[PDB]
This record gives sequence, C-alpha cells and structure tokens, in this order.
Amino acid sequence: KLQISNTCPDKYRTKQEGVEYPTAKKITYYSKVTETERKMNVILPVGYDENKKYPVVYYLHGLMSYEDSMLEDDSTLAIPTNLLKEGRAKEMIIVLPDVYAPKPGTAVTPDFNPEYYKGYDNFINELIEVIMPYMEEHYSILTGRENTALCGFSMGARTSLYIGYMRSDLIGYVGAFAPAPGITPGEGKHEGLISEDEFRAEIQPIVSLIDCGTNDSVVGQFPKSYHEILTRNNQEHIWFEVPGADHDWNAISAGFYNFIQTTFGALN
Repeated sequence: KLQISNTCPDKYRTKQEGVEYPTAKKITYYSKVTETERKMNVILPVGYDENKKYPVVYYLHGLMSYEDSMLEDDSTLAIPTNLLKEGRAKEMIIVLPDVYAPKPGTAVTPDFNPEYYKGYDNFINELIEVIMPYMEEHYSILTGRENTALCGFSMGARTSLYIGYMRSDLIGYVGAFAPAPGITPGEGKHEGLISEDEFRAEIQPIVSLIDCGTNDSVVGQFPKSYHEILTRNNQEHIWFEVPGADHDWNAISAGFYNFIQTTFGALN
C-alpha cells in the first residue's frame, strides 16, 4: 500500500520544467462568523472543467502570513500535480483559508498564547458555516467526507486535528504537520480544548496523518504526544518523523507529500 517517505524528494516539491502547475486566485468574501470581510486562496486544478466535479483539500496555515502562507514554498502547488502525473494523486481543488477567525469584537494581535489561539479554535465555525458553503455554491465540487480533506501546519495542524476528529462526519482525511500544543492539557500552560480520553471520533478518519521534524524548536514533542494519545485511544493514524528537521518546510513538504498520496482513494 502506502510507502511512507520520511523526507520529501525534491522532484515532487519543486516545479518541474515543461510541466503546467495550477495557480492561486484570491477570493474576498463576507463571514457571518467573524462579521468581517475575509480572504482565501482557491487553487483550481489544471484544466478545471465545470462539467466535472472535484474533491477539496483545505490547507491551514499557522502563525505566518494568513491565506498566502502556504504559497511561500512551491511544495503546495507542486506536490499534487507532480504526483498526479505518475497516477499517484487525484485531481483536486486546494483552498488556503485565513484561519484566524475570532468572534466579533475579540480579535487580538498574533501571540503564541491561548487567547489568540481562540480565533483558530473558532475556525471550525468559519469552515463549516461559511467556507464550505462558499465552495459548494461557487465551484464544481464533490461533497461528503470521502471528498473532503483538511490539513495544516503548526497552529493550522492543531486546528486540522481538532476539526478532523470533532467533525469526522464531514472530514475524511486529516493531515497535521508539526501540530502545536493544546488540543489536550499540557505544559506555557494549556488547559486543553478536550481531555486526552476525549481525543477520538465515533467515525474514524479515512486517513489521519501526523508528522514532525525530530528537531522542532517551536512545537517540540507535542506532535509525538498526540501520536501517543491517539494510539492509546486506538484512533489509527500514520505517524512519522522527519530526521533532523526543525519547524520548517522540510517537515511540511514531507507531510504534504505523504498526505496527498493518500487522499481521495489515490492508492485505490
């Protein structure tokens, strides 16, 4: 079945000569959840045909530079196309949200702190009440958990795990690349979104995947702790480490490379 690569080969995370890659279009929309105008990038597949329907991956940034964050390295645009060429991924639509979606009147400046993190926690409502309906009503998409993936980096990865397990009925594929502390209680001090024994779902993700560099200076051993908790709870998932990598694009690209090989039935 799947052969997990601890490191992403350069050929897949970089744009190859003579290959066409998809492009991002920035969408401005209104959110009834934040009561503000917001933005997201939508990346349609090459040769997008409105007479076909496509599965969707939502890819969540961490504390970086909002919806453009995951375009800073070419792995996001390159990996799905490069796999597709070898028959190793499905055609898909990629959405890059602005994940910081605080309730009205509660926005604070970015801080590695639970108060700022509340706006990431609220993204569950932005995704389900605003962005998913936006995508269904503006693009030719396949709906349902078998056609819906959610992945992210750092605070975006914590948020992907949280939404992926709390709403596994909507999300079939969950990818967490170096997830941040605080889904569960841990030591600043995180009181936890949920208890360790609560970190599970009544319906399993089709694929759940977590990676981390072995030298991550920002989230440390918290991804491994999530691996350990999910194991204790028999929530099957893929866990792997990226040798020598820090909180960086080597860890992210290895995560996205392995994740996209699994999404939407690509392994058959």
